[PDB]
Amino acid sequence: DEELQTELYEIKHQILQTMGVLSLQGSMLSVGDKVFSTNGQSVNFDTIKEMCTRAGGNIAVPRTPEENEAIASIAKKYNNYVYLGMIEDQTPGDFHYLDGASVSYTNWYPGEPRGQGKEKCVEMYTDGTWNDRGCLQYRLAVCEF
Amino acid sequence: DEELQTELYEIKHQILQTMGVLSLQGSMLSVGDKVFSTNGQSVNFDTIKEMCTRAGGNIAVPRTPEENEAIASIAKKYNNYVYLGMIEDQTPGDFHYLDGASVSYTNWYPGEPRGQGKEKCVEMYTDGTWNDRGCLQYRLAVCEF
Amino acid sequence: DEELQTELYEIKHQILQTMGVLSLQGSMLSVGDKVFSTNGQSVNFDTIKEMCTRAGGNIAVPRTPEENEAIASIAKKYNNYVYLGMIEDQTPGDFHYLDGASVSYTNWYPGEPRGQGKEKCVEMYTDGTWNDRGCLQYRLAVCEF
Ligand SMILES: OC[C@H]1O[C@H](O)[C@@H](O)[C@@H](O)[C@@H]1O
Ligand SMILES: OC[C@H]1O[C@H](O)[C@@H](O)[C@@H](O)[C@@H]1O
Ligand SMILES: OC[C@H]1O[C@H](O)[C@@H](O)[C@@H](O)[C@@H]1O
Ligand SMILES: [Ca+2]
Ligand SMILES: [Ca+2]
Ligand SMILES: [Ca+2]
Ligand code: NA
Ligand code: NA
Ligand code: NA
Repeated sequence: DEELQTELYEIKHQILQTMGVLSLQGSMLSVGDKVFSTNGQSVNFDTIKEMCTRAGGNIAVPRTPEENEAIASIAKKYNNYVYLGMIEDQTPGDFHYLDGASVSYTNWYPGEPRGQGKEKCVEMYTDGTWNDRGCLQYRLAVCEF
Repeated sequence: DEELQTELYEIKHQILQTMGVLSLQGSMLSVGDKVFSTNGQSVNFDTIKEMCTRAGGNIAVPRTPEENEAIASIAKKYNNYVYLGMIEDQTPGDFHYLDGASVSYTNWYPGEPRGQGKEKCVEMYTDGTWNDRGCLQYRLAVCEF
Repeated sequence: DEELQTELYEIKHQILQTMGVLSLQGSMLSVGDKVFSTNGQSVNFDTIKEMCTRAGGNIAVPRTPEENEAIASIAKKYNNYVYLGMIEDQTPGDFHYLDGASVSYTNWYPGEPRGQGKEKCVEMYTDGTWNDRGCLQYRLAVCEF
């Protein structure tokens, strides 16, 4: 319908406005079709997953250098490491996304991972590099939508 | 159209993202299809209605236990009673929503209401129970959209 | 489709909810189909344009008295002048929007503009009136979407 087109125009405009306000005020970061945001809290891995899922999203995980840089900027902004959305396989050294798929893009800090299976989780340093670590530390909660 | 379907997908995704960010940061609470939010201000009944209507919403009113609990959490978060969207009928003891319909769900604190017609408004204690009270007190402004 | 209509209803409702929350909390101001918002930062003209464009919007510019009043309220809220989206033509005294079109609506403070071509930018005083000024001062960044 000619009216359907105009209705969609207004809808898209309003979305742009709301997303623009959130972006301008630093409430969220947009990279491609992914949106990253934090509540500023520092809690453990399980708690982060819960906070994100409750908000309708998921604990963040970078799959491209650009996405990695975005999360890194948030970690730097709050000066704290960030737990990423991935866990170690049965075979130490190998990690998978929470959906089970094997991790593709990686940005390990030189020498990592080397937890020998004792560090199932992955944290991001403020410079963007990763380190396998235990899952009970308090880390900045960053979600992706 | 095949293009209409994809366009709608993106629109729905963006809405999820914006709602997710607002939710994650505690800017609003979602219960079913209703959204509750506050500006943190404590003013009287008439002022609250104005603030909500100006924002495109209405002074909040719970119609289910779950909705009641949501508003109660906000009242507890700011440690202040909340005026609800309802007023006393001509017949003391009977209350109606601002649209005129008789109140169905209620959660009166034991013994309430007992203002004998001198307390036309309804405030929510931080534990979620209600009390009929005058409309000139300063209460947390909670709106529903 | 009957389903397309219902899907659109929900979409429009959600947008109203998100816009309502942003409005209630003072994150943005809505005037007609235009949305104004600020990140609270005070920087020069070029920096403001960049901040706005990066957020998906543009440095604000009022085209009606109502739009002017909205921006003025933000300037007053933060107690700081606001750079507007317009620059002086080659012919001193004449200004155009950043798209090149000649400025229509104006609200110059009595006597302005009188920079004689040395003040290419336009700033808004907290009372809403304008003054042509250099573009290197630090002014409140207000964007429109
Ligand atoms: O605290 C654990 C942490 O300590 C150091 O940073 C390194 O040995 C890391 O590989 C290890 O994960
Ligand atoms: O301040 C008025 C308020 O006082 C007490 O809380 C009770 O008597 C309530 O029923 C009444 O509404
Ligand atoms: O600082 C420059 C500024 O000074 C005064 O406010 C007036 O002369 C203005 O016209 C001029 O733009
Ligand atoms: Ca390690
Ligand atoms: Ca009472
Ligand atoms: Ca001047
Ligand atoms: Na390990
Ligand atoms: Na009463
Ligand atoms: Na000039």
